[PDB]
Amino acid sequence: PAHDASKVRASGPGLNASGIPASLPVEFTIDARDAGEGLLTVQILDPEGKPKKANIRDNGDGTYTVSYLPDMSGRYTITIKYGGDEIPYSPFRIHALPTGDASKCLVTVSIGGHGLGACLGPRIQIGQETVITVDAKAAGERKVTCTVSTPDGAELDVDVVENHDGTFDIYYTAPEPGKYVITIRFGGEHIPNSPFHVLATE
Amino acid sequence: PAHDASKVRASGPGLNASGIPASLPVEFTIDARDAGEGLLTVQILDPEGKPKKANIRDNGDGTYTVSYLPDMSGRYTITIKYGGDEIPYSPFRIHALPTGDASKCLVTVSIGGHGLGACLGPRIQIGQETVITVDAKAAGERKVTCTVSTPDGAELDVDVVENHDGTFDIYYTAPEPGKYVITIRFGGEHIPNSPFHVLATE
Repeated sequence: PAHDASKVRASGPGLNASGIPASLPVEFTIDARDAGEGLLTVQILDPEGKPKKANIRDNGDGTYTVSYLPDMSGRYTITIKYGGDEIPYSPFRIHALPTGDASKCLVTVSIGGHGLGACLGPRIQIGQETVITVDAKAAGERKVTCTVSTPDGAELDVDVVENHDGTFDIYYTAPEPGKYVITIRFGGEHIPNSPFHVLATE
Repeated sequence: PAHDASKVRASGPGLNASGIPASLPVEFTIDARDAGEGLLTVQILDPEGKPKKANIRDNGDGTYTVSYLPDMSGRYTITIKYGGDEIPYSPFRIHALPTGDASKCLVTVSIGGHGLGACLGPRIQIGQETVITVDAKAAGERKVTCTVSTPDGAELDVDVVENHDGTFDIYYTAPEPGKYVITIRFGGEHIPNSPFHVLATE
């Protein structure tokens, strides 16, 4: 069977034209029920112009659930193709909006049970876990995100434990030697002392 | 049973009022052979008014060898008494002069086998050694020194190990609870983020 990308429809929170909350995971739906047979592709550039992971779930019914994490405030450009052809209204230009005051976050770092206060590196040890606790109690209802730029150039969404008392815990261990950037945002915006530049060594 | 402090003679590199290099230990000699019987005392005030230890070796022949460490830039005041009476030209005012660039020194902290980067404090555990390594390779020809202000009210010279590759290791264990100030200088001047304020707890 053929495909007809002009019949593909997009909807849902992750494409909201009025903007989306930065720091919150979001979903949107792609409906290709009238579009024939083809692969759905989704490519996202983040506000710093870098690629961002788009998770595509095929619902087995002609529809797809697409999820991404807008960690940083700004414009996300989402290019969507079906069967190799760009769908109507792609590329989508989605504005992740900040709320709250990231600058009210307080950060404490711990290594091996030793508290460092708001301080990390410059040098850290491969294989040694760092624990970064962010106190967002005063900052607003949004979340803390942690994005790590590794020496090979990848970008990692580090899991952030939400304790539900306005605090967040970040556990990260550097596995390879070289330079890392640990970017910690609240509601889309850097918290104080973010980003942490560090060098991981034996 | 008497003494005459006016007959005591003093001389030597640690009394060089033209100037001495900060960060380097120095000695001087006291000749009390013509001064009768009495106890020799030497008080040293650093340029901020804090007492510094003067080590007095009684040579058993009416002479004494005295040493001290001028860790900080500025004028030291050296009060010398024999039999409780001040000797001539006391107090001696000895200017320790800075050299080099302490801003080029780099700090690494280690506690309990864990490297903590440049991060010292806010809290440390009583009886747990801290190792502070200062990389002074780019700072010039002088030495790193360390003084600790103890909750005692006392002001201690902490011995610094010179590795002769441009780095220096400071080992320090807080013996008692309370607030400590750890001052680290190079060639008389604070390295970056000195002084370090830490609280020792159980």
